[PDB]
Amino acid sequence: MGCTYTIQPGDTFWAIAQRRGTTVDVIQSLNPGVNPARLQVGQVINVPC
Repeated sequence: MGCTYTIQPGDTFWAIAQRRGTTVDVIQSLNPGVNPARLQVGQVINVPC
C-alpha cells in the first residue's frame, strides 16, 4: 500500500524528498538502484505515501 513518484527535469533526490516529507536516507533506502551522484531524466521511483 505504498506510492510512486515521477522524477522530471529539475527534481532531485533530496529535493523530491523535501515536499514528499521524506529524507535522502529513505529515498536511497527504497530506490537504491539510482544514486544521487547521477540521476536520469523522467525516472519513476517509489516514495512514502
